[PDB]
Amino acid sequence: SDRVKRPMNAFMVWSRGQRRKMAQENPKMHNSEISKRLGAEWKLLSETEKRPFIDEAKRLRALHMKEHPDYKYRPRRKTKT
Repeated sequence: SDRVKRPMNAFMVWSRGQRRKMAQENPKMHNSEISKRLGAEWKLLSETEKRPFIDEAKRLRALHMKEHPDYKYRPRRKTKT
């Protein structure tokens, strides 16, 4: 499994994050029905839920740093080969 995890604005974040957390916690929702739910829930979005869009994104970026950094071609030698 090498599917990458990039930071994005609220809409995508809630789509990916909710799909992840809900699919694991309530297994039988994990497909198009989730997609239908989230779209509907988005239209009825309450401002209190606005903030976790951004916070969930912060965790997604944390998932990104859990992977190897952008460490590039060593100058001559690298003590982390």
